[PDB]
Amino acid sequence: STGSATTTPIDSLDDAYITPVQIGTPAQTLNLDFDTGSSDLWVFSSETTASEVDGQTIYTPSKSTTAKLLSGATWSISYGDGSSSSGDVYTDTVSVGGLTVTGQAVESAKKVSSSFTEDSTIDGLLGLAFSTLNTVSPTQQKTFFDNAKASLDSPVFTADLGYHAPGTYNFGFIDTTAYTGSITYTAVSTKQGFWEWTSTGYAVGSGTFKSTSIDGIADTGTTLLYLPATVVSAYWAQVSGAKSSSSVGGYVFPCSATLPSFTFGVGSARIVIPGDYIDFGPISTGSSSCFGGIQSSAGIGINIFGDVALKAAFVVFNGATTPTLGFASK
Repeated sequence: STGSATTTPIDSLDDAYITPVQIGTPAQTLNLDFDTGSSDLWVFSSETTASEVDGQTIYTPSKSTTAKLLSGATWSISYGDGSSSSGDVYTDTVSVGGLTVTGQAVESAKKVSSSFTEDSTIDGLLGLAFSTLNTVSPTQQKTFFDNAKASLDSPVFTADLGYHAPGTYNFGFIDTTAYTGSITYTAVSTKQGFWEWTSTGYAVGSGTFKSTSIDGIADTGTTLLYLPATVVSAYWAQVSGAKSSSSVGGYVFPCSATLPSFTFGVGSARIVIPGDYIDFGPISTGSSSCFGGIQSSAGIGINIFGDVALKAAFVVFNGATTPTLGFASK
């Protein structure tokens, strides 16, 4: 089997991406944030604290003839960006772009933090990291991909995020028309439950490539690119007026700037992030100071190849016995 779903930026700056997901019988379609950095599929629901729902589409398991309460099971997750949610668990039928899993753990939110409530466009998350990170207790649950893998033509999914445009998540096959050149595959460590790999270095604009190992995770659920402070300082040094603002919480730059590109290495290959991909617009409405899309990972504890990086590539998440990652230009 295979699946193919369109993923769409939630706003004009690609602050995140939503992908429609069919849950239950009859189908309830929710727009979820596909997150290769976590491993819980959770949704706003009829169980969510009413004041914490503001515009989201909710899952109502009582209206699904295939929904079953997973007895005793609860979940609670906290994300690196400080957001959180928690609740109980159903199993139900979940389909993504034609690909159907029965008995998928659908984690129903009873509580969500304010950033979720305030995001009317995201109805939940669909985790695509390794199931070892799943928070369901006392019985850990499998991700959608883990459940689907055996049935897929090939045990893979691919992320093709667009810049200021829709893209695609494919399950079970590699669309050889969606990229240019070849896919370069690189080793993955699953020891932290992430799609963790080692970039072979970087370049700023038209500068020389710096060969240096950068360990990090491929994370569709993080918006920006988080790299070591040395790397990030080298990038923003090339933008006149750019500075790190502790009050804003990262590198800011004059909105009048033309940003240089940023290249990262995958083995001997090179993915080029265009400078425009690194502009996340004014820090506040009307400001001429713009927020940068490349930020320091210092104090996160891990480097994160988020959407800023991934959207410059066609990314293969190869879930074979020994997982790997593939990157192609597109």
